[PDB]
Amino acid sequence: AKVVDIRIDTSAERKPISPYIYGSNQELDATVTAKRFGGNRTTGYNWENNFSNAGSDWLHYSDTYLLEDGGVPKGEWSTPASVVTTFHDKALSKNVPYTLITLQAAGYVSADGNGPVSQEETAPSSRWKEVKFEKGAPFSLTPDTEDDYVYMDEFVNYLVNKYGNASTPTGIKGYSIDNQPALWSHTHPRIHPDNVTAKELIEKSVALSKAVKKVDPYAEIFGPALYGFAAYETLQSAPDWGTEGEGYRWFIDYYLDKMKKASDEEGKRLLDVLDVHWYPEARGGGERICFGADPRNIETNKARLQAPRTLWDPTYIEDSWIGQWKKDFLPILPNLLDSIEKYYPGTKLAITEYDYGGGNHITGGIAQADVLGIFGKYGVYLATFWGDASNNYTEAGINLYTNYDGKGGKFGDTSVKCETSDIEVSSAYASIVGEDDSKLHIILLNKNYDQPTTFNFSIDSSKNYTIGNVWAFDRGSSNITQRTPIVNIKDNTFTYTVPALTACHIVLEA
Ligand SMILES: OC[C@H]1O[C@@H](O[C@H]2[C@H](O)[C@@H](O)[C@H](O[C@H]3[C@H](O)[C@@H](O)[C@H](O[C@H]4[C@H](O)[C@@H](O)[C@H](O[C@H]5[C@H](O)[C@@H](O)[C@H](O[C@H]6[C@H](O)[C@@H](O)[C@H](O[C@H]7[C@H](O)[C@@H](O)[C@H](O[C@H]8[C@H](O)[C@@H](O)[C@H](O)O[C@@H]8CO)O[C@@H]7CO)O[C@@H]6CO)O[C@@H]5CO)O[C@@H]4CO)O[C@@H]3CO)O[C@@H]2CO)[C@H](O)[C@@H](O)[C@@H]1O
Ligand SMILES: [Ca+2]
Ligand SMILES: [Cl-]
Ligand SMILES: [Zn+2]
Repeated sequence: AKVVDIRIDTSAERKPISPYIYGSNQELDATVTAKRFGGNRTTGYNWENNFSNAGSDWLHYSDTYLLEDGGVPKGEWSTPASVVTTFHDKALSKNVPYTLITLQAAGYVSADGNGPVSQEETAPSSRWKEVKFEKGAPFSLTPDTEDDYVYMDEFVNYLVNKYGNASTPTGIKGYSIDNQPALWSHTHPRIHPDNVTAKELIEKSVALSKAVKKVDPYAEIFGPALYGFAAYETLQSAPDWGTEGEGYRWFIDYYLDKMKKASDEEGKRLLDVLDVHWYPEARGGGERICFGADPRNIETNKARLQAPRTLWDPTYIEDSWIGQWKKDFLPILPNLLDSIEKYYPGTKLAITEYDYGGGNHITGGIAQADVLGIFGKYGVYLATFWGDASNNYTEAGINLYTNYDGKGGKFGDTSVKCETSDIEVSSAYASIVGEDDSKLHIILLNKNYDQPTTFNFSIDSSKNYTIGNVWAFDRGSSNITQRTPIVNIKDNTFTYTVPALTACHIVLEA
């Protein structure tokens, strides 16, 4: 019999949970609170004609994938930024509060959709148009597809026009400075063959932020969208990190420091959100927990259930080069947040890309649930998952927070102290709505693989809870079903045993 005590103090550690941590990049069979238009294809995207390059993902084709994959109407395929408007209309039509858009920064964008771009056609060539941030002239809601340029600030304008600015309801709140620059020369060699440098990146960002913050002072700028650890530390061995990184624990500090400095010189904040991508290197059972990992492998599934700990748990060492050789930077969330504090306070933090694998397995769903619990508890501002609708259990973890009863029910927005006696076998997050603890929401995850877990809840609230309804999903179905309610609460205390590998959302009320 595995017994664990859960302790909650509805009046301690009260912190708001950003509503934007529950987002996605792809369209999911779930309720998400933010949609991001980013990733490899977005780097060479041309708003004037909607053409883009698959880069190395696929023979360097310039084509209409984004119009196809986006579900755009062939009528609009020629309409400027149709791809992005279609993207935002769909978003708005689902009452999704936040739309992040990626702006082109690598330097060039598809001039056509004629297909393959020969190495000989490496930019600049007739296959591309040169991207420029500021137009230095009057914008036109009818861009000139014939010139040799594409203006980013004019791009925002076309948008801020159609939807109003970032302060308006229907407006687009965020803009990202491209996608994974440290990998530009790997993913888009036909656009930026040389390895981006620390100076170049900082320089282009500042340029782009200003260009944009003059078309919409209220818009939020995300950056740099680093693909993974290597870019966090040295911008993937940037050619000038040796000189630039002088006296910097890692590139993250450097970026935050220079963006800050630049912001002081400009007289206004240029960096709104530090944006990084996080794909667990956490290994188990021979393979990595994500990127095509086999759910038959019980050892990897078990490694996945513990992987989330790397985000906050200072006592957890995952099996990976990062756990093995990067302990000075783990847990990663505290370190990233810790860095924001030293070189640019007030700066938000977003994990615009992440996937813990097992998307169609119970553990994929518990990990996702646990990850979402961590983002809210540590102040993450926005998070958009990467993966499609086949990930039924991942979609399950998200709904546990955004729509657990199928009718719009959701986790509270104010996190409260909530401790577990055994973090290895379980996880628990608790919240209330605003400053009112009349209803205490609790996410309770039983990581015990094949044996049940009994939980002893002792809550310290101003209210007396007499009932506790339950919703949950498990190895039985990725569908969240209501369960028998808790009714024997004595002085805000009860015992609830939960089946193996189960994720539930409890809701207590007086
Ligand atoms: O096909 C359908 C349509 O597709 C369309 O295009 C799609 C794509 O299909 C879709 O995938 C894409 O979605 C993308 C998204 O757009 C991207 O944002 C991103 O994709 C990225 C990944 O994020 C990225 O990870 C991946 O490659 C990574 C890889 O994942 C990493 O694992 C790897 O990391 C390396 C690391 O660099 C290396 O250094 C490390 O080993 C070192 C370690 O770094 C070092 O520190 C350590 O040092 C120790 C040392 O070991 C020790 O001895 C000594 O004593 O101490 C020192 C420390 O002091 O040593 C170790 C070695 O021991 O190893 C790791 C790997 O294990 O890096 C690579 C990159 O290089 O790349 C992709 C992009 O290519 O996410 C999504 C994909 O997941 O969306 C597209 C559309 O937008 C087409 O357009 C259509 O046409 C198609 O139809
Ligand atoms: Ca043009
Ligand atoms: Cl990067
Ligand atoms: Zn699905």
